[PDB]
Amino acid sequence: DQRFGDLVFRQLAPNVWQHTSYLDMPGFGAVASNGLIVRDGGRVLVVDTAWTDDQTAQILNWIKQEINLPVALAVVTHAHQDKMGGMDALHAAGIATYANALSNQLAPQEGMVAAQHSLTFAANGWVEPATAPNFGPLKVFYPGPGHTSDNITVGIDGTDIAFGGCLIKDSKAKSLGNLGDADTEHYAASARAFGAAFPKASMIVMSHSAPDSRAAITHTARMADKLR
Ligand SMILES: C[C@@H](O)[C@@H](C(=O)O)[C@H]1C[C@H](SCCNC=N)C(C(=O)O)=N1
Ligand SMILES: [Zn+2]
Ligand SMILES: [Zn+2]
Repeated sequence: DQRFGDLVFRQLAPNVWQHTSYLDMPGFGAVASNGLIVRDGGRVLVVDTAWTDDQTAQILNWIKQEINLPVALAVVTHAHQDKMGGMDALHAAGIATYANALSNQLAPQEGMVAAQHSLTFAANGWVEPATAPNFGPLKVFYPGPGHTSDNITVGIDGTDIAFGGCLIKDSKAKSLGNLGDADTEHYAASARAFGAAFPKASMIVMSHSAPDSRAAITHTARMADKLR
């Protein structure tokens, strides 16, 4: 792990890093939120912002120092603060941002700044290639409603890494966390769909725990089984 300001960065692969930011909440302590940084050729792709604009600006600052390649785009995985809280920092830097069309629709209602572009998805959950221009190794998949209705997931092609966001919890998790906006009926099936969408992926990255094995997916699905 590397510390940069109030943020932590961990290299997961030759071209993949995890960024970690924290938000303090009275009576619940500091909560970590993870996103991904991917170097693809002569450019950098980012998955999810940090909690805030200032923290997200630091991600860009870290990228400039450690990778020194222009950030081509960013993808945010749903309309909550830990994923889209720092959209302004991205837009201020002239970075093209992408989100589920539903996330952008929900964003103002959630007090979030919408992404500049909208992703749409086929009936099998895979992103419409026309909506995800120049995404490189990023394979975006909508597993169905779970943590939220708009939640999406990202696989990193050429690696053993898949990003489940807040949909997937680690194998040692006791709860599915914030179920405030959750679809308790479909959550389990959505978790399993994610696993099936990236079957060879052996490293599962998620929002609120260190990278885990595929057991995180199964364990999450089985916790969600008890919500039906
Ligand atoms: C405040 C929102 O951004 C919230 C959300 O996206 O629903 C964040 C924080 C909680 S963390 C709840 C328990 N996890 C503790 N590490 C959470 C989650 O459980 O996935 N996501
Ligand atoms: Zn969330
Ligand atoms: Zn979260």
